[PDB]
Amino acid sequence: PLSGLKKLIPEEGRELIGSVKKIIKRVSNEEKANEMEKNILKILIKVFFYIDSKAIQIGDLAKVDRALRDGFNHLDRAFRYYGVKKAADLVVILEKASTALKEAEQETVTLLTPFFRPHNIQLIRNTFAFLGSLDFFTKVWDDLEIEDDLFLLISALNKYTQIELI
Ligand SMILES: CCCCCCCCCCCCCCCC(=O)OC[C@H](COP(=O)(O)OCCN)OC(=O)CCCCCCCCCCCCCCC
Ligand code: NA
Repeated sequence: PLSGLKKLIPEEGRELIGSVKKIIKRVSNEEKANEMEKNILKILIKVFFYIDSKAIQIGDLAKVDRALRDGFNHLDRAFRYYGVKKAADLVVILEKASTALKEAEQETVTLLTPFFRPHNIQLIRNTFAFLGSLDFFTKVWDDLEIEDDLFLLISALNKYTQIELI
């Protein structure tokens, strides 16, 4: 099943992936949501094992971690204006988040390429490309019945920015 997949993930990872999956299921579709959750789960498990086997150091994720935190912060600044403006009016903050997430993608690919086979690399590009697209943020912020689900996601991203990775 899938219960053994999520157990090797910290609780903050389960919360974040759960809220993300809810969001994808709202704006996109169910198969896209389960696909993205399988992707993030596989990536995170393989990374955690690559660090536990000392194949890579914890500092090797410094740039990925920084870019992820910056994208999450930009998504918080944009979440401040949810329900008061449209996604086209908030294009600045959201494209800042998208650029940060693209940096996170490129550094993740840079780090994991000597280990993954090319299919898992393309899986990285697909996951980051979908979850970090400005069209994705545009669809989320324009949707009306998400404030409840988006609040859980932003709250999950906030407490990741509190766990300093060092
Ligand atoms: C768009 C983004 C897609 C990303 C998909 C690929 C997965 C990321 C791969 C790189 C790993 C990151 C660094 C790992 C360090 C680490 O994991 O440490 C941090 C904690 C601690 O864990 P610990 O104390 O047990 O171990 C520590 C021993 N070293 O773990 C986690 O909370 C993992 C959380 C993963 C982040 C979620 C990724 C998905 C984000 C989706 C939301 C963004 C879009 C929002 C749309 C509106
Ligand atoms: Na909602």
